[PDB]
Amino acid sequence: SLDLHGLHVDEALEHLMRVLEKKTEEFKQNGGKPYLSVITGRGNHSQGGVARIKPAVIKYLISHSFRFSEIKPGCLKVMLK
Amino acid sequence: GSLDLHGLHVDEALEHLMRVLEKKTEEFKQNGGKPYLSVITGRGGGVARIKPAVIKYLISHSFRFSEIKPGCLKVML
Amino acid sequence: SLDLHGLHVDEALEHLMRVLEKKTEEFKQNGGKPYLSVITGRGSQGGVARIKPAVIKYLISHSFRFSEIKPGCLKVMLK
Amino acid sequence: SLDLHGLHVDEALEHLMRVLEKKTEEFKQNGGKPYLSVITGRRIKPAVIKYLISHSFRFSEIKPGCLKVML
Repeated sequence: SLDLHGLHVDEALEHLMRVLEKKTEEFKQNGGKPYLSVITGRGNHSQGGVARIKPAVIKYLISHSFRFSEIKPGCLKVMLK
Repeated sequence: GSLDLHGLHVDEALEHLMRVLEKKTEEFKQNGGKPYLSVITGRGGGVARIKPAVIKYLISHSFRFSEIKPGCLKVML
Repeated sequence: SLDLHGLHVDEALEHLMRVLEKKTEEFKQNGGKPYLSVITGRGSQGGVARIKPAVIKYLISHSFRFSEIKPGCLKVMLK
Repeated sequence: SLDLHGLHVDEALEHLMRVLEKKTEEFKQNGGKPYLSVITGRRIKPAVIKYLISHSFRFSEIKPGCLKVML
């Protein structure tokens, strides 16, 4: 799993983008997983208008047309492009 | 009174939805009032559609809601 | 709304490649549209029209999801 | 419509299962729209049809590549 919990939002998101791109290239040129599991934590709200990691990640995934589902609370399975 | 997301890009729509849910929740718990946020997703695009995006967001974050009339969601705070 | 009709195949695919690359990075980072609309053109018969098949072959070789919604017009899903 | 076109069979099938689960749950809980249209597209059609039949989903074809699935 890519563990993003507890990070500043902009650094969590940078890692997410970087890693989704790496994993997608690995998926296409090699074998392996068609998904990436991501640990976000369970926090649901922004705080002072600033996304907690879960909303930041999920907003990003929805906005960028990613299919995803929950493996267990705080952990998502994200389908690669 | 009503958050109107109809016509926004999905990213901005979810950004407003998040911020307003936080704000309306903080308010409802400190001083009460209406127990819900009315969200207008549309008035009638595939992955560009606001309503499915907003639904996915709500369910992913354990928000309860009802869709009373089409394109209008009542989100429990 | 990339319009490739009537172009030489090499030029059409050059535009396709450049525009896809640009729009996808734009999408990867920014708040724009989720897909690109590509007009391949018309092509009563005289012979062979190469643009649409070339474009389709390019899209498939790079594992793009697409469909032909409006006639002569492919809706290509970005990233 | 739920758009499965262009997806690998395994991924298409999983997405269909998860989406139908949520749509059937929604109909069971709330009534309303009693179907989901599914675009199988253009390998994936037979697997979709096999799954629908195996799970007792009534369905009919709107047009080639597009199914009306009863919830």
